[PDB]
Amino acid sequence: YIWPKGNNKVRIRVLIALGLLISAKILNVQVPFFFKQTIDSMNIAWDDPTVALPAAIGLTILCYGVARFGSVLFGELRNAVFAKVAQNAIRTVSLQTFQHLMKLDLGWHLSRQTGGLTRAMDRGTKGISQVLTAMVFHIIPISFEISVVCGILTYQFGASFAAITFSTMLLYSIFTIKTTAWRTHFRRDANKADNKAASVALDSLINFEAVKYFNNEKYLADKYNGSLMNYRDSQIKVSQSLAFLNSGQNLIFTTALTAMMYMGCTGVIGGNLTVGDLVLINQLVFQLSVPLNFLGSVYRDLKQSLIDMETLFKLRKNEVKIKNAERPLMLPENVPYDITFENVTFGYHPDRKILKNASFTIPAGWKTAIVGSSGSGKSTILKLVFRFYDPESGRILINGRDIKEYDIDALRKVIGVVPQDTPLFNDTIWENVKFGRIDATDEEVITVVEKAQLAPLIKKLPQGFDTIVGERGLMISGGEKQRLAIARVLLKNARIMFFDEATSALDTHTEQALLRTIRDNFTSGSRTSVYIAHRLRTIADADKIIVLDNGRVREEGKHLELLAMPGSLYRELWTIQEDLDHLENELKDQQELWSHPQ
Amino acid sequence: YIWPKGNNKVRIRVLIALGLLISAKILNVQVPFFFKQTIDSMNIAWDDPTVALPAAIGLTILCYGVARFGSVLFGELRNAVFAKVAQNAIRTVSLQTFQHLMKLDLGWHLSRQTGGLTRAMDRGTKGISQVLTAMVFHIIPISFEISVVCGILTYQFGASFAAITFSTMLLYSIFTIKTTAWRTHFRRDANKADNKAASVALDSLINFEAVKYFNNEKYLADKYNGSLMNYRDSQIKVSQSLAFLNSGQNLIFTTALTAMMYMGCTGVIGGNLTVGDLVLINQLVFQLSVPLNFLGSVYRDLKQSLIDMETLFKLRKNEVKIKNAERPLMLPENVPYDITFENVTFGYHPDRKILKNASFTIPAGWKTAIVGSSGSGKSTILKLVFRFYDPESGRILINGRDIKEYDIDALRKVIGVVPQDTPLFNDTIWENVKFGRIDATDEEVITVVEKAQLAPLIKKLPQGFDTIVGERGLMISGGEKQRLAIARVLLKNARIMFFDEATSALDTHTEQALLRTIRDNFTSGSRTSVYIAHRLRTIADADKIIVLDNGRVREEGKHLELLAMPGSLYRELWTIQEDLDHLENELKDQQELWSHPQ
Repeated sequence: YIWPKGNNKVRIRVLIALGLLISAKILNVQVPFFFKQTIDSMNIAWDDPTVALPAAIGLTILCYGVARFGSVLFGELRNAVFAKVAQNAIRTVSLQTFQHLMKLDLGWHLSRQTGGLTRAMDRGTKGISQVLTAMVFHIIPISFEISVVCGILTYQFGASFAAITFSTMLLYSIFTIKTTAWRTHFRRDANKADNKAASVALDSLINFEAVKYFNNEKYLADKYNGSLMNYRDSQIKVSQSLAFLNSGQNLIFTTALTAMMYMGCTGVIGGNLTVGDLVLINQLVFQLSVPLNFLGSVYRDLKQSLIDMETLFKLRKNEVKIKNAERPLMLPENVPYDITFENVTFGYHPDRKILKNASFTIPAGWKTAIVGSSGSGKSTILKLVFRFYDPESGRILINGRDIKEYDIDALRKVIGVVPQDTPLFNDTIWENVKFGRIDATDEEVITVVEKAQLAPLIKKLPQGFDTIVGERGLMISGGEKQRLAIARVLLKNARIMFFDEATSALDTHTEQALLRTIRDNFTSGSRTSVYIAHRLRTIADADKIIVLDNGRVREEGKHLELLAMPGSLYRELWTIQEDLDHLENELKDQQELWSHPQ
Repeated sequence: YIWPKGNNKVRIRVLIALGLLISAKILNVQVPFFFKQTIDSMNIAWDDPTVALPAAIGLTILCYGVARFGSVLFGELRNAVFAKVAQNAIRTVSLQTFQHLMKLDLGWHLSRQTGGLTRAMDRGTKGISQVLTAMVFHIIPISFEISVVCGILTYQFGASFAAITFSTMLLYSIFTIKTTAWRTHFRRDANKADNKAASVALDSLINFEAVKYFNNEKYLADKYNGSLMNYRDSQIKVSQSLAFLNSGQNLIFTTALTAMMYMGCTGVIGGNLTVGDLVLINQLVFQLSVPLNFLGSVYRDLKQSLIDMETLFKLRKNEVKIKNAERPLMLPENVPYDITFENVTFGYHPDRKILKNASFTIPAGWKTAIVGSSGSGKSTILKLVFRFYDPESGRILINGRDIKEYDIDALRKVIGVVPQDTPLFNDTIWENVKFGRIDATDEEVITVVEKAQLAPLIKKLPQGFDTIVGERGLMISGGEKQRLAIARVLLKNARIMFFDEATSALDTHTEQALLRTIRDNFTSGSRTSVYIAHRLRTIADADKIIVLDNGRVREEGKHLELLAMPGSLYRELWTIQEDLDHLENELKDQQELWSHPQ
């Protein structure tokens, strides 16, 4: 909570805002004095009606002006000065939450709904410019002015007046709040009908044929009219409820101001009060109603913004599960890397073990394929090598060392990944290809697009390298996506390379073309390649194939050797998989015959 | 142009509001007088300081209160009274918009983005409560009070003052408006970056793995910060630029009131003005400052809300392309209907013909099947018979009469459709089944749910018949949906019946089970059934099969007769379709093998 103060005392400015806050209200309570004095200083002789105005009193009316203006200006300056404090505290919190969100472990990110975080770390900031704006633009200034106005009234007119001014505020408070909290249970019913009516309109626009296919039209028309009427009947109980707040509020003040003018006019009989003391006590108390209007819709907002600010704080509460230990290693500089699994048992969720006591090696410089049908758990190899997770039993070594003892950032730096479905950031294509290595020369980004065979996309594309792709942009093919991924990892130039089902591009012709550019760019050049696939035909040129079944290692060999091995599972998969490809292609040919006229 | 007056004595409320408006500004301009009188009628002898207060002025201060409060009250009463007129004007436009949109033609609905119509008739309604709230709650009342104050000033103080009041307003307007247009290009740059930072935060959360698989994180953290700093720096240049409006606005009034205190005090030298006329010319002029803060944030709304209201009105401008003619027919009473196509040529987009000079007969009481491979134009038969579109050439008759000559609603009322994809309204199932015929007894809906074999869905559903189905509810299967559709058309009980690809239920077992329920409910019962199908196997019991190819009628006969006819297209299609069914079920068995471990 709070803690805008610690070090970096450039936020001394908070005093200046606080100071400017005082020196704007002081200037306010002083405005009616200049009105009183300017009125009494004109209640005199004037027997010469051609006399000029005493500059001694032309001054008092210049002072009135420059104190009225002084009050607003020193207040508006309080705001913009403190705005530098508010917007800064958010920019600092919004970053620190962002950075910590990405220090969190992957399991966390997959448990948490992303929207509930996008709402949290957005409505969490807006809940801060509502607790400080409440405090500084409203609470303190109206709390001070009440002190000073009731103080001044006490000394210069007696507690007779003070007791009722302060009372007037307290009644205005516990009426405004208690009436406004009574009317939020009205807007919450009002837009409710708006929504009801909204869907009936939308259902009738989406299901336009369906309503046409049946009678209706009239049926849905006054189905609407109903929801439309229930909204009117609710929107009226807003405008009406507003009057009763707006009118009740004026009554509380208007009697306070009417009863005091009276009280004032009795002290004019008793010679205790001048006639300017009437303008004084009226115009003095009236200055307390203006900022009382705002601080009425709040209260609840304060309640809301109090927790939404708390939720946003909890985000940084969440601790980091995958940490590297004391004295972490970087290690080996200029060697090829090998990966090895020692009795690795792992799963997400303790009831379902996925990798069961698996042991194998991914030798250095080789293209090793890890295959298996469903449930094999080849599906989890990368996550473990990349230390997104840690294995329940057994351990995982790179070059004889458990990756746990490695600098979790150093480790991840030497692994490049071409994922099954590549993600597009909402940016330019160029900035997506560049996403692989930030410090890349402009040409590096060009070559790498050429090598990937990505050129024909930028040529087909009107707006070229600067085009916007992404969830909110121009969707490109799976082929062009996977192609971009090849580009990215080419820039990253990692030593260990994963192709995690890189070609489940749901069309045969594209996988075909894709595998070729993969074999051109990633051929045994002292990089250690791991291909995770389920279509065996696409990894048959692998130096080593490790077949998993139900989470355990069943066979290991080369393609021709594995097929020839009697009673192997590899040949069983190969056979099914093959029959499948024949079938689905026999099927596609026949869909064609029935695709066109004859 | 917005029509608050027409042929309904709801316009008395419009008079009352204007009146309540008048008598609210009148009650206001009297507020400074009763203050003046309480000032002058207390500037007297009082040589006796124990005297009671003269009731002749006890009335003068009561008049002050009950004229202050009366001013607000009659103003708040003006609001809630006119809200009834505003809220009625929306409810009327939303309904007529809705009704007319459904007189619109099917192609129209398919070119228009449906959300953008939902936005149109939303931002168009909200664009009325912003042009009506402007006029009645701000523009008119502040212009009347300007006049009355300028009238009063000239009458009781001379045009010297009036010349500065009206000018102060004229200055205040042509400042506020001209200043605010300079600063909206600041808040439009604030949320611009907020949106950029919005995507950077979201992208770093959707693609959390992608950013992890690469270097970055730091790169994406300050890619955020840039937009965060660009927002800070912008929201500050909003807060600053706001103080300058609030201050420039106070300057305009404070000099206006300070110079009037001068001008006021020189008329006190000349013995023309009392000391209470200082409060009068002050407080009366000042009371024009209160609502001027509001009439500033407007103006721009007026421009937006002017066109958003115009775009919404264009919706009723849109002409009805398929209209029924002068003196339309209803006709044939208690006969079965036959449909006949004569030289019908039709397409969407005139250059690309779908149905080409097709003529055939769908005889009455028979089951007629219209089959053909892709491009056949069987896809357009329903749409033409239902008069969603009109054919370019040729005509379509029901019982010898051109369907164009029928009352388009009488026509459609005798056709029931079981479509390929059934839609769900956001309501209960019961209300979705009842949607077929509205005035159906609750029991009819039961029999129809039973006959359709819908019972087991409602038993399986938690909340029974009252369960909420739909896009924002509980989704049901392709099977159950088509099952619902049969229920619907059963309640409608139309004399012509269409099954437009009813059974492309992407599973074998379901097409089968459905096809049975159809054959039990719909067997030649002097209802003429048209089956549009591509699985010929599912219409072999048809009385007539009409085979179309490339938009023209190629063969017509019964099943056995068509297969046996030499060189027929029917046998060809039958053959392709068999092999296809063989393939896709062979493919299903084989995919099963690769779904589970081995």
